[PDB]
Order: sequence, then C-alpha cells, then structure tokens
Amino acid sequence: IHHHHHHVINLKELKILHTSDWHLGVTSWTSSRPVDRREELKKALDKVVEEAEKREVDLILLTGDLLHSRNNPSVVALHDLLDYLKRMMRTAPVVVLPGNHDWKGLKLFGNFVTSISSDITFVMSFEPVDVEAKRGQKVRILPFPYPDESEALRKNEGDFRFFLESRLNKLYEEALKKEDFAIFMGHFTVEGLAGYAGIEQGREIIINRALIPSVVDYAALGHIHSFREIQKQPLTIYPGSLIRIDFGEEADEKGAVFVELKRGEPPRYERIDASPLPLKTLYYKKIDTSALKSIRDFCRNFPGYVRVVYEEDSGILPDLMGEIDNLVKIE
Amino acid sequence: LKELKILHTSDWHLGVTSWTSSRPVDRREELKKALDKVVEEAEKREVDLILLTGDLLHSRNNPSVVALHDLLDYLKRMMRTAPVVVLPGNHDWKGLKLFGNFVTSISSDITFVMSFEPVDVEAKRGQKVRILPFPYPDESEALRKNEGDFRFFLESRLNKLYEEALKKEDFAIFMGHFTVEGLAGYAGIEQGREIIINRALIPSVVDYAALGHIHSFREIQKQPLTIYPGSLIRIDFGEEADEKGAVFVELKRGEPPRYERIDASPLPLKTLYYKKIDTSALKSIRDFCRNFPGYVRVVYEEDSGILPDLMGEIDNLVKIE
Ligand SMILES: N=C1NC(=O)/C(=C\c2ccc(N)cc2)S1
Ligand SMILES: N=C1NC(=O)/C(=C\c2ccc(N)cc2)S1
Ligand SMILES: [Mn+2]
Ligand SMILES: [Mn+2]
Ligand SMILES: [Mn+2]
Ligand SMILES: [Mn+2]
Repeated sequence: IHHHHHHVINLKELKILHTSDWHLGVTSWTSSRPVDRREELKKALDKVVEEAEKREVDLILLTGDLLHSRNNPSVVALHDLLDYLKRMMRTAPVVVLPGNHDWKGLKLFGNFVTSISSDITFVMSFEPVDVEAKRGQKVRILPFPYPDESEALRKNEGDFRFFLESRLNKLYEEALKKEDFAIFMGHFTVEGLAGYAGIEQGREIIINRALIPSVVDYAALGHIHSFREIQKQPLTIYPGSLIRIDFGEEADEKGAVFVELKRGEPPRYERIDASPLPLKTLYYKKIDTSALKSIRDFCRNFPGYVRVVYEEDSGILPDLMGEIDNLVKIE
Repeated sequence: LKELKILHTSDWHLGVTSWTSSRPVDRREELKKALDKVVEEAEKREVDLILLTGDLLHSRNNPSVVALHDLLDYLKRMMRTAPVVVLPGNHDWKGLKLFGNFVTSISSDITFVMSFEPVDVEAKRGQKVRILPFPYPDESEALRKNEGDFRFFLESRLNKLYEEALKKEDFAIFMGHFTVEGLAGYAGIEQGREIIINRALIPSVVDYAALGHIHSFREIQKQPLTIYPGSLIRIDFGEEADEKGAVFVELKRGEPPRYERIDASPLPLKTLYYKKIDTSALKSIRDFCRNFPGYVRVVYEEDSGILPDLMGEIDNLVKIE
C-alpha cells in the first residue's frame, strides 16, 4: 500500500507521542564501576516505538537531550540516534527540538534533512514552523530552543530575562495565527521545580510556567529527567528520561507520554512507562558485620543497580564489587 | 525506458583557498557561479540522473561549516532537478557514512554509495540503473605494505562488480574514485600514493564509467565510455590550459553513447615567464595584470636582486616562482 500521509476531511483530532532526554551513548558511574546503559536504553526505546505504532499516533515530538555527549558523541550513539529517528518516521512524522547543542554540525544536518523530508522537521530557532501530521492535520509548532551565542553574552540578567519574555510573546502572537492545532516545544527549566530538578550544571534557562503561551493545545518540554505535569492549561509536560541515569532518579517514574487532542474537548494524556531497571541506595553508618549481611541480602535478587552510602571507614572493606556484580558505587 | 540523460560533475573542492603560502584567495564566489551555471544547464537539458564523483569537499578531514553548508545547498539544488547519486571520495570523518546512509534511506531523490556494494536506483523517468561503485577503500594502508595482495584485493572487487554488472535491468553505470594507470600530467593528487587502476580492468559491460579525483577532463576510453569530467574551477596553474565544466551524457539503448561538454567558464589563469625581472619586466607585468580578469603567476630564472612588493601592489598576482 501507500506510505504517505492520509487526508481526512474535517478531522479535529490529534494523537501525539512525546518523549525526551534519551541520553544515547551514556556510561554511568565511570569513577566507581562503568556501566554501559546502551542495552537497557535500547529496550526502553523499543517499547516506546512499539506503543507509538500500536496507538497509531499522528505526530511524534522529540525534545531534550537525545544524546548524552554535548560535543563529542560516539559513532555508536549517533548510529543509534539516526536508527531510532528512522524507526519513528515510519510510524508518524517527527518533530525534533534539539537541546544544548555545541557542535555546529547538527544545525546543517537538521536543516538539510528537514528540507528533503516530509516526515521529519528540526526546529532549531525561535521561528514557528507549520507541519503536517499523519492524517493530514495542520500543526503549528512554537519552538523555544536553548539560546545560542546570546547566552554566552547574556549579561546582564535583566535584559536577558526581557529577551526571553519577548521571544515568548512573539511565540504567543504567532500561535494565534494557528490553522488547527498549535504545539509549544521548549528546552529549559521551569521556575520553581522541586526534585531532580537538581543537575545541571551547566548554564540553565529558567522560565516561569505562566509565560508559556496559554493559547497552545499542548506544551511539550524537555531537559529534566523526571516526569512532571507542570500544568493543565495549557497542558505542559516533561516526559522525563527513559532510564534512571543516576541515583537521584531512584524514585522517578521513567517513560514517554501519549497525548490526545480534540478541538472541542479538553486534552487527555496517558503515561507510557518504559519500565527501566530500578536503582537503590543503601545507607549505613559503618560497614560492619550487620551491614554486610544487609547489603549482600538485598543485592542478591535485586534486578537493578545498587549504591552503598556510608560515613566512616572501620577496617579493610571486603571485595564487595567482586562478589556483587549488582553493586556499582560505594562512594 | 530506453533512453537516459545524465549530468556528470565532479571534484568541486568546496571550501578551497588557493595559494595559501603566497596570497590566499577564497575561491568560493567563483566556484558558486560555476556551480550555478552547471545547475542551470541541467535544468535546461532536463536530465534524468545526476552523478557526483570526486572530491566535492576540498578539506579531507576538517571541512568548514561554510563549505558543508554550500555542499548541502547544492546537493539540494541538484535534487530538485533530478535524482542524485553520490560516490564520496577519500572520506576521513566517520560521521559521513552514517549521514549518507540516513539521507539515502529517508529520500528517494538521493543515494550515497559508501561501499563496493552495488545499488539499484531509479532515474527521473523510471529508468532502472545499476550502480557499480568503486570508492577509495578504507584501511587501504593496512594491506598497502604488501603491494602484492593489495592489487589482488582491488582486482577481486572489480571482478565482483563485473559479475554483478551482468545481472542488470535497463542501464548499468560504473562509478570510481581512483587514478587510471598511465595518466601523465595532473597527476596532482596526492601525491603521495593513490590507488592506481588499469583502465582495461574497468567492467567493459557497463554503459558508462563515471570517474572522479582528476582535476582535468579526460575521455579515458570509448567502450565502455569512461570520463573524468574534471573540476569546475582552475584550482592551480597546472590547470591553466584546461577548459572547466561538467559532462552531459545521453544514453540510448541500442545506439552508441554520446556526450557533450558543459563549459562552466570559471576565471582564467595566466603564467608569465621572464628570464629576469628588470624595469621592463615590471611594466609589462603590471600592465597585463591590470587588464587581466583572472589570476596571474610569474616565474623567472635569474636572481633579479630586489624587486618591488608586487604581491603587495598587484592584487591580481598570486604567486611568484
Ligand atoms: N537531536 C538532538 N538534540 C539534542 O539535544 C542532542 C544532544 C545533546 C547532547 C548533549 C547535551 N548536553 C545536550 C543535547 S541531539
Ligand atoms: N559528498 C562528498 N563526497 C566527497 O567525496 C566529499 C568530500 C571529500 C573530501 C576530501 C577528500 N579527500 C575526499 C572527499 S563530500
Ligand atoms: Mn538539557
Ligand atoms: Mn537532560
Ligand atoms: Mn580524492
Ligand atoms: Mn581532486
């Protein structure tokens, strides 16, 4: 059959897959016990792709840091990225808002790929773009990337805040010129976060959630690893990362977000859980005989990675990382 | 179909700055005009297929953003006119292979042949074309120390291409990035030690052999028709006498192939020769350069003591030997 977009008359519905912060290419705990997260990460990504196809989404939104390396991504990481970008494009048109990009190679690539394809669009400026979704829906994207060049010469703080607000105001005005659906995409830290939300840094863009153009149908955000429903009007969501990158993301819930829009009804969304490996931190004053019993017992059938935190040395520690392949950090 | 119109251009060398050690000249503006003229002629003649060989980028390992932008820009312009097939030259940056594969898979208007693996493509009017690619082999220095089996390796690849060229529908096109043996006279790369291939070892069954890496136009042979289209600008004074441009190949099933040379009309180069630089020499040099719309080289034999800062007063003069 055909492989192009459908064109349904008077269609006022839009199914959206939104995921972010893949951190392709990451290796965790390099200073204690390096663990390549690739296999786990690819599993999570596969599950997201499968849910996208199953739910037959109309549009796929990618925000946040899809790569882990800010300047020097490995070939494997790049290959994995382009591979999954391609897998998603087969499902539905993809819109990519890159995060903190350092190397200039991305901008040329993004522009060229956008110019030759109708199933992927890279938004790398504050300029709104109109895109066509899987079933012919017209969608206006209001992009808000990490400011470049001006962010280096951002001083003073006062004028930088006014620059940001001005960009948001312009985005608001252009959102009023929407044909059908309008979606905001941003890569920054919402003011007043409380969790993780911790790291950073980095040089971060802080933006009040009330400044996000209220007249958009959805506000797709990235940069933070934890899933957060920022607000409901307009619906604003950080999907979070797909794996637990470090132990500050122990209590986090990881995955993507499925969003459905109807022009008469309020927006609804379901979480798509990636079910990544769990993390656990064990706390002790000293690693005594009781603590050894506790540590060995817990790690025994624990399916994820474990960190042990203690206060004081009290003799030669047994080779715990030797007998426990699960243990990745004793500080 | 049973016909096939081809635009074959090569060796753009985007990003090149000529005569760096002497008087550096950014060839971008000139090169773009030449590129613009080639694109216009591909639109006029309404070609079915565009073949790109040779070194489209001048820098081997570290191309500038401006050069990359210009490359992608012109690839895009080519794609609007006809499906594009790119055989990369001596690639060095591993990102190129992934980029090329990705772009090839997401677009039916461009194909990057990164390996020796044959690829079937469709021209502007449905013409099924089998591409037999022969790129600069990576790890070429790994088996180069032997020389013996290195030749045997290259021959094996050519044999496979020959065998694979046999099972083809409609048209079959060879694309290679190497130096044909016996080529005397530019001969300007590396050099260095490139890959040397005997022209008779080019699969005789193909309908056309698109070659790159050579700056000067060369009709290597007629059966099969083998052509280096050459560069679009005169890179250095060795190419002073060259006519620069691309090649319009018109293939017809049954009838013998034909081709026309598409002049790009880049800036002229001139070398002035003197026995020595005397007061009479300076006058003629200044007068010629003032009226010459291109770049000038001056070579002289005898030491003429001290001569005025010609390259400081003559913007046209780019090299003195
Ligand atoms: N399409 C992409 N978007 C990004 O943000 C990417 C990578 C990236 C890598 C490291 C960072 N610190 C931020 C972003 S790749
Ligand atoms: N599309 C392209 N094909 C090439 O061969 C390109 C560049 C290139 C640069 C330096 C070389 N030594 C060989 C090829 S770019
Ligand atoms: Mn970020
Ligand atoms: Mn992040
Ligand atoms: Mn070359
Ligand atoms: Mn060359």
